[PDB]
Amino acid sequence: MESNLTTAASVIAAALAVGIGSIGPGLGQGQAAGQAVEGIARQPEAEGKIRGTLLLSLAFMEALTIYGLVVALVLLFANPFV
Amino acid sequence: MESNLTTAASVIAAALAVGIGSIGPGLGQGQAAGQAVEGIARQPEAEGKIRGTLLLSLAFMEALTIYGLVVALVLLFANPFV
Amino acid sequence: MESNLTTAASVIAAALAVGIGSIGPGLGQGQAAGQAVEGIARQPEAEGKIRGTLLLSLAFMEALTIYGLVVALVLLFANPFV
Amino acid sequence: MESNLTTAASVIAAALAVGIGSIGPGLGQGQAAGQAVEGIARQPEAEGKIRGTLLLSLAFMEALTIYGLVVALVLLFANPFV
Amino acid sequence: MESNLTTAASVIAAALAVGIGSIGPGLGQGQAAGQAVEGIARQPEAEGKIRGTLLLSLAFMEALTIYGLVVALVLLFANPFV
Amino acid sequence: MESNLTTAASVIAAALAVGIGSIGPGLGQGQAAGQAVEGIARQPEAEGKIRGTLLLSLAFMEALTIYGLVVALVLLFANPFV
Amino acid sequence: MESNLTTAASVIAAALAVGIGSIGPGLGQGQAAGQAVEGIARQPEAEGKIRGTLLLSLAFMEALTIYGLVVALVLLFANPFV
Amino acid sequence: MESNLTTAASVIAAALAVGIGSIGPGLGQGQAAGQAVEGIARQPEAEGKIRGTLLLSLAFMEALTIYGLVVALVLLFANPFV
Amino acid sequence: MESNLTTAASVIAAALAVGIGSIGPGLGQGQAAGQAVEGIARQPEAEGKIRGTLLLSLAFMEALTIYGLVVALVLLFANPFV
Amino acid sequence: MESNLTTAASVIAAALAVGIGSIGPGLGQGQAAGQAVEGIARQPEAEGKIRGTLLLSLAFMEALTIYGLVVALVLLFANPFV
Amino acid sequence: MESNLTTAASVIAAALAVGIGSIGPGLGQGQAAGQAVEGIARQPEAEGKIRGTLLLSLAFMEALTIYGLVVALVLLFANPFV
Amino acid sequence: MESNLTTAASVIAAALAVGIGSIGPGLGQGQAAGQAVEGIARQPEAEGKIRGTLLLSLAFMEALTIYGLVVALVLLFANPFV
Amino acid sequence: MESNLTTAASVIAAALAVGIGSIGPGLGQGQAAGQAVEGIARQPEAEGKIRGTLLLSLAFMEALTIYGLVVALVLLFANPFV
Amino acid sequence: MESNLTTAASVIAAALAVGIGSIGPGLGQGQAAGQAVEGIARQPEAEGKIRGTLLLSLAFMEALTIYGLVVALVLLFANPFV
Amino acid sequence: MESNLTTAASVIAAALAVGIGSIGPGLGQGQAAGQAVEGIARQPEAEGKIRGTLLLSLAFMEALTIYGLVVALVLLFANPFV
Ligand SMILES: OC[C@H]1O[C@H](O[C@H]2[C@H](O)[C@@H](O)[C@H](OCCCCC3CCCCC3)O[C@@H]2CO)[C@H](O)[C@@H](O)[C@@H]1O
Ligand SMILES: OC[C@H]1O[C@H](O[C@H]2[C@H](O)[C@@H](O)[C@H](OCCCCC3CCCCC3)O[C@@H]2CO)[C@H](O)[C@@H](O)[C@@H]1O
Ligand SMILES: OC[C@H]1O[C@H](O[C@H]2[C@H](O)[C@@H](O)[C@H](OCCCCC3CCCCC3)O[C@@H]2CO)[C@H](O)[C@@H](O)[C@@H]1O
Ligand SMILES: OC[C@H]1O[C@H](O[C@H]2[C@H](O)[C@@H](O)[C@H](OCCCCC3CCCCC3)O[C@@H]2CO)[C@H](O)[C@@H](O)[C@@H]1O
Ligand SMILES: OC[C@H]1O[C@H](O[C@H]2[C@H](O)[C@@H](O)[C@H](OCCCCC3CCCCC3)O[C@@H]2CO)[C@H](O)[C@@H](O)[C@@H]1O
Ligand SMILES: OC[C@H]1O[C@H](O[C@H]2[C@H](O)[C@@H](O)[C@H](OCCCCC3CCCCC3)O[C@@H]2CO)[C@H](O)[C@@H](O)[C@@H]1O
Ligand SMILES: OC[C@H]1O[C@H](O[C@H]2[C@H](O)[C@@H](O)[C@H](OCCCCC3CCCCC3)O[C@@H]2CO)[C@H](O)[C@@H](O)[C@@H]1O
Ligand SMILES: OC[C@H]1O[C@H](O[C@H]2[C@H](O)[C@@H](O)[C@H](OCCCCC3CCCCC3)O[C@@H]2CO)[C@H](O)[C@@H](O)[C@@H]1O
Ligand SMILES: OC[C@H]1O[C@H](O[C@H]2[C@H](O)[C@@H](O)[C@H](OCCCCC3CCCCC3)O[C@@H]2CO)[C@H](O)[C@@H](O)[C@@H]1O
Ligand SMILES: OC[C@H]1O[C@H](O[C@H]2[C@H](O)[C@@H](O)[C@H](OCCCCC3CCCCC3)O[C@@H]2CO)[C@H](O)[C@@H](O)[C@@H]1O
Ligand SMILES: OC[C@H]1O[C@H](O[C@H]2[C@H](O)[C@@H](O)[C@H](OCCCCC3CCCCC3)O[C@@H]2CO)[C@H](O)[C@@H](O)[C@@H]1O
Ligand SMILES: OC[C@H]1O[C@H](O[C@H]2[C@H](O)[C@@H](O)[C@H](OCCCCC3CCCCC3)O[C@@H]2CO)[C@H](O)[C@@H](O)[C@@H]1O
Ligand SMILES: OC[C@H]1O[C@H](O[C@H]2[C@H](O)[C@@H](O)[C@H](OCCCCC3CCCCC3)O[C@@H]2CO)[C@H](O)[C@@H](O)[C@@H]1O
Ligand SMILES: OC[C@H]1O[C@H](O[C@H]2[C@H](O)[C@@H](O)[C@H](OCCCCC3CCCCC3)O[C@@H]2CO)[C@H](O)[C@@H](O)[C@@H]1O
Ligand SMILES: OC[C@H]1O[C@H](O[C@H]2[C@H](O)[C@@H](O)[C@H](OCCCCC3CCCCC3)O[C@@H]2CO)[C@H](O)[C@@H](O)[C@@H]1O
Repeated sequence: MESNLTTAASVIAAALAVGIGSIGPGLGQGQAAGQAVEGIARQPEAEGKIRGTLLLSLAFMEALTIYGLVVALVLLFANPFV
Repeated sequence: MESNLTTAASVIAAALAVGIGSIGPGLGQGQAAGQAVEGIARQPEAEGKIRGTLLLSLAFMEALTIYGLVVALVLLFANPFV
Repeated sequence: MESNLTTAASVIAAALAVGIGSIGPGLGQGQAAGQAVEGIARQPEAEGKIRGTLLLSLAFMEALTIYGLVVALVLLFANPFV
Repeated sequence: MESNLTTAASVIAAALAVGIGSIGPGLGQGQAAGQAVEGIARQPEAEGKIRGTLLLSLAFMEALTIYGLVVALVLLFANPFV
Repeated sequence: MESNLTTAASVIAAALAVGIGSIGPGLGQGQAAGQAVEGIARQPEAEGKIRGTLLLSLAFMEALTIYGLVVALVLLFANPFV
Repeated sequence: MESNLTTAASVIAAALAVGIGSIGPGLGQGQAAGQAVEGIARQPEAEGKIRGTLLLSLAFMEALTIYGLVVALVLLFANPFV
Repeated sequence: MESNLTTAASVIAAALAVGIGSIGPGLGQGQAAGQAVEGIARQPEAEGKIRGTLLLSLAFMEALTIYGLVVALVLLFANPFV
Repeated sequence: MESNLTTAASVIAAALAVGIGSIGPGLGQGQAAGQAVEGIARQPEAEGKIRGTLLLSLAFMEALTIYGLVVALVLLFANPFV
Repeated sequence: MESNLTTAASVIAAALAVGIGSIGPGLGQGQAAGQAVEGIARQPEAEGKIRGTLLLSLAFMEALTIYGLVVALVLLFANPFV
Repeated sequence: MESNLTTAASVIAAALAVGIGSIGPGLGQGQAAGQAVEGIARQPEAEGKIRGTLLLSLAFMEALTIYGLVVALVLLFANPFV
Repeated sequence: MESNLTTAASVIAAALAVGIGSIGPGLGQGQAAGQAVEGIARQPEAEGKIRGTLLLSLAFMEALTIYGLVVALVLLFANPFV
Repeated sequence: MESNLTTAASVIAAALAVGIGSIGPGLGQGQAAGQAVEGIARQPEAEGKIRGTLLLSLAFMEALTIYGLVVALVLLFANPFV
Repeated sequence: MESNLTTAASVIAAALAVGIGSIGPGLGQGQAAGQAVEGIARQPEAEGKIRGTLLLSLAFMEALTIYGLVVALVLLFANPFV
Repeated sequence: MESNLTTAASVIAAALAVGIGSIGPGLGQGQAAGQAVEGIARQPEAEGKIRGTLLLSLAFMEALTIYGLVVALVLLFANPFV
Repeated sequence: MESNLTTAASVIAAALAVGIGSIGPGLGQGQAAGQAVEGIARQPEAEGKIRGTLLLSLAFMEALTIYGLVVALVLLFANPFV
């Protein structure tokens, strides 16, 4: 077992990196998704093209929070200091 | 039974990750869903294409918060430090 | 009757997780529900399609807060450290 | 009687759990309910479909706070530490 | 006339419970009622249905703040620690 | 005369319980009132029904802040600790 | 002439109650009044029914802040503790 | 020339009460006044009815801040403790 | 000269009283005045009725800050403690 | 070159007075002037009336920030304590 | 060289007096400018009158931040204490 | 397993870099993509152009959060101090 | 080479002045510019009158931030104290 | 290795520089890019003119963050103090 | 390898200046750019006039952040004290 400052900072850091990490993307995806379904009702014929661009967008946004997830796991599993 | 700083942090870290980490995704899902039923109401014939594109979005968004859940479960059940 | 830091941290943590945890999803569910009723007033024939999609959405949002409910219940009944 | 740090944290925790845990669902129901009635005015023949779907959603949000309540009640009546 | 940390946290917690706990429901209700009177003016003939559903929502919202009151009262008249 | 922590926490608690207590309801009532007068201009014939539902609403909202007022007076006049 | 903590708090408590306690009600009244004169302008014939329903609202809202005023006067002129 | 805590607390308290105290009512009065002039431009014949209702509203809002002015003046000239 | 805690609090207090006490009325007048002129443009023959009513309201808000000013001036020139 | 708490609070208070004291009037004026130039474009023929009332409002708003300047100058050139 | 508290408070004060000082006017001017150019596109004939009233407005707003600038320079160059 | 201030600041900085750094891009992208799917529904025939420019923007925005990741990685895998 | 409090403040003061001092003016300029190109697009013939009135505004706004820049350069290059 | 206060400040500083420095430009690009595509949909023949101008602006904002990046990289790889 | 307060203050200061410094201008540039593209879609013939005005605006906003870049670079490479 270990318990210095760094271990403590590490676990908090981990949590913040995904907690704060998901706020922007959280909102972002909601926005895009909303527009796409509204679009799909307007032009059902256009669903595939829309579904396609939505996904491209959803990728980019989810990547942002995964960067936090990645940092979090380096801090818990591959921690460079403790 | 253990108690030090790192354990105290670990539990606060847990809650923040899962708590904070829900703010964005939750607002986002509400936005996406609202638009979809509004969509369905406009063009009922398009329900399926909407329900489908919506399930897509919801997963991406939900997954965002599931990253925080993961971090919490590690901190609680597979802690590297304590 | 133990009262170290980690017990006081736990109780605080359990509260935050489930309290902060409900903000986004509480708001979002309202957004979704609102559109659904406005929808049902516009196309009462589409009630069931609307109702089903809404019900699905609500579950997705309800989960988000349930993750904070699960972390809280571990911290109270399955506490790893104290 | 007993007045350690954990009993102190426990009272505050219990209050935070329901004080904050109501903000989200509090706004949410008001949005949903507002929509409902406005719809009922525009389309009175849909009252039962509206009212019904509305009632459904209302439950979901109400639960979001009842989770905070539950935690509060444990921290008070079934406290695991003090 | 006993005075300790736990008694101090108890009076503060009591107020925060009830006090913060009004913000959400207070706004939410205004929102719902605003729509109702607007609706009642658009379709006086629907007043009954509108009044009826409004009362339903009010109740659901009032109950959110009552939970805070409930805690406040426990902390002040059935405090488990002091 | 008395002056421990609890007396001090008590007086502050009292103030917050009504100060914060009135914010939500404060806004809420403004909203509903506004809509009702706007409604009354639109359908003067409908004034009684409107005036009726407004009042029902204004009750509910004022009750929320009175819960704070009640806590405040227990803290000043029926204080359980000091 | 007295000075301790509880007296120092009592005065800060006073101001907060009356200060904070005005924020909501003040915004709310502005909203209600604005709508009423706008109302009056639209349908001048309906002045009286508006003036009347408005006086109603204003009282409920004003009363909210008067609760804070009461708490302050007690803290200053009928203090239980100091 | 006394300078205990309670005198420094008083001066701070007097300032807050009258400063914070003016935020809501300052905003609200503007809201009301705005509608009133926009109104008078729409129905110059209704000027006096509008003007009278406005004048009444303004007084209600002005009181709110005057309560913070009264607490301030006690704290400076009728201070109970110091 | 003299530099106790109360003189220190007194300068800050005096500044807070007018710095904050202007925010509310500051926005309020701008809203009111904006409306006024816009109305005058739409309905120039109403200039005197507009301008007059506007002037009235402007006074009311201006007073809200003059209260902060008054307090400031007392804390500075007629200080009851230091 | 005297230096004490009261002199430090005096320089800070001076800046906050003038600095914070600009936020409200600054926004308010922009608002009022924005309407005026918009109005002057809608009805060039009314420029004179519009310019005239705008100047009135500007003055009322400028005076709010001047109060802060006034305090700033007293604290810096006629400080009563140091 | 000099370095007491006051020198330190002085330099910070200076910075805040212009930093915070420019926020309101910063926004304010943007608003007015925007409206004036929008106005100028609408009524090019009316450019001179508009350009005139804009400038009058821009003066007033810039003066607010100069009051901060003035305080800042008294603090750095004509500092009354240090 | 070294632990010092600099190592603690390093884990926290790493998380804040990536975590805070997502807020802007996350929202921005949602905004951009929301418009794209809306556009693709308005003019399916333009999908190609719309998709193409959207990808350009996404890239520019993704690169903003990547800078934070980059720092996070330096601090964690090429830390210059520890 | 010097180091004390006043020098440490001087550098933090510098950044705040130039950093904070850009917030308002930056948002304001964006607003003014946006409106102008929108203006130009509507009435291309009026470009010059817009470009001209815009340059005017931009200078006033930019100047606001230049006050903060000045304060920083003094603090760094012509410090009165250190 | 070395772990003074300046290395600690240096890591945090470097993270703040890019975490915060992205918020502004992050939202900005999303707004700009959203507009762009929406325009391209309405007016596909203008794609190259739109896309081009858009690209231009995108650079400008991207630079705003690259400045934070640059600072970060200096504080890390070319640190002037530690 | 010096590490006094003023070096740690410098590094923090450099970061803030350039990070906070980019918020307003980052947002504002987006606002301007958005209007410009929407504009170019409305009047592709006006592209060059629009494009030129935009380019001018962007430079004005870019400067604002460049002032924070200049203060940062002094603090790192031309530091007056340390
Ligand atoms: O006190 C002796 C210990 O001191 C060092 O760290 C000490 C340090 O001195 C002390 O300030 C620290 O308490 C500081 C509490 C800071 C709380 C902080 C708040 C936000 C970020 C996360 C948590 O505890 C450390 C425990 O290791 C060493 O790391 C440790 O090996 C050594 O035994
Ligand atoms: O200083 C006494 C001893 O304290 C150390 O740990 C101490 C540490 O220094 C101290 O800051 C800590 O109390 C600090 C309380 C901070 C509360 C914290 C804030 C946010 C995160 C959750 C809660 O207690 C530790 C108990 O493990 C170690 O036991 C030992 O190295 C050291 O000698
Ligand atoms: O009961 C004695 C225990 O002391 C330690 O905790 C100490 C700790 O050192 C001390 O800083 C701490 O006071 C620190 C107050 C921090 C407030 C904290 C903020 C987050 C939410 C909970 C409240 O009190 C503890 C009392 O137990 C250890 O946690 C524990 O191992 C040990 O047994
Ligand atoms: O021995 C006398 C009693 O003292 C203890 O409490 C002590 C405690 O150690 C001390 O930190 C405490 O001062 C701590 C001040 C904390 C302020 C608090 C923070 C959140 C809630 C509102 C305000 O004072 C208590 C005494 O009034 C114990 O709580 C109690 O069991 C014991 O009987
Ligand atoms: O260190 C002395 C005692 O420490 C513990 O409680 C101490 C604690 O350390 C101390 O920080 C505490 O005062 C510190 C202030 C606590 C603020 C906190 C903020 C949110 C949660 C509620 C209150 O007083 C307690 C009085 O018992 C335990 O009672 C026991 O380990 C030990 O007797
Ligand atoms: O210091 C001796 C006294 O200690 C206890 O309380 C002490 C306590 O120790 C001390 O931390 C406390 O000062 C703590 C100041 C906390 C200020 C707090 C901030 C927000 C909530 C309201 C006010 O003063 C109490 C005065 O009673 C007992 O209550 C008292 O009987 C005893 O005489
Ligand atoms: O510790 C010394 C003595 O202090 C006690 O009271 C002390 C108390 O402990 C202390 O925290 C307090 O100073 C604390 C200053 C906190 C400022 C407060 C914060 C928010 C509410 C308004 C202002 O002064 C009291 C004076 O009555 C009692 O006089 C006595 O029991 C004790 O022995
Ligand atoms: O003049 C000596 C007086 O000391 C006490 O107050 C002390 C107190 O103990 C001490 O914590 C206090 O320093 C505490 C600083 C708290 C700052 C406070 C925050 C709220 C707004 C006002 C400023 O200084 C007082 C100086 O008087 C008592 O209030 C008074 O009975 C006694 O006569
Ligand atoms: O004896 C030398 C002088 O010292 C006293 O002030 C002392 C005081 O006791 C002490 O708390 C003070 O440090 C207190 C630091 C408080 C920071 C302050 C908070 C708000 C306003 C801006 C920053 O230092 C003063 C000395 O520079 C008295 O104020 C003065 O009358 C006396 O002549
Ligand atoms: O305790 C020493 C002195 O305490 C009083 O003033 C003390 C006070 O206690 C102390 O907290 C204070 O420094 C404490 C910092 C005060 C911060 C406060 C925050 C907002 C209001 C303005 C500043 O310094 C004073 C210097 O005189 C009185 O001057 C006198 O009772 C006594 O001589
Ligand atoms: O410590 C001895 C010195 O004490 C006085 O001031 C001392 C004072 O005691 C001390 O609290 C102070 O440190 C207090 C640090 C407060 C930081 C503050 C935070 C916001 C406002 C700007 C900065 O340092 C002063 C340096 O002069 C006298 O001014 C000085 O002549 C004397 O030599
Ligand atoms: O107290 C020891 C000595 O400290 C004095 O200066 C001290 C001062 O007291 C102390 O608060 C200070 O450390 C205070 C650190 C506060 C950080 C500050 C907060 C915001 C503004 C930027 C950073 O260091 C000074 C070094 O010049 C003087 O050197 C001397 O008069 C005194 O005897
Ligand atoms: O001697 C052991 C080591 O201790 C020093 O660091 C000490 C330092 O003095 C002390 O203030 C520190 O406690 C300070 C707590 C500050 C909390 C911090 C604030 C922002 C970043 C997250 C949390 O503890 C360190 C020990 O763990 C040095 O940093 C290091 O070089 C040295 O080798
Ligand atoms: O005073 C002891 C040492 O002080 C300096 O660093 C000290 C410093 O004074 C102390 O406040 C510090 O702990 C204090 C907490 C610092 C918080 C800060 C907040 C944002 C920036 C990052 C962290 O620990 C250092 C450990 O080295 C220098 O290392 C050196 O002058 C000396 O050896
Ligand atoms: O290296 C020893 C140096 O000590 C002084 O600074 C001391 C100072 O007294 C002490 O309060 C300080 O700890 C204070 C911690 C304040 C944290 C601060 C917050 C703003 C951003 C940067 C971090 O540590 C310094 C360590 O150097 C002087 O600055 C310098 O003249 C002297 O040479």
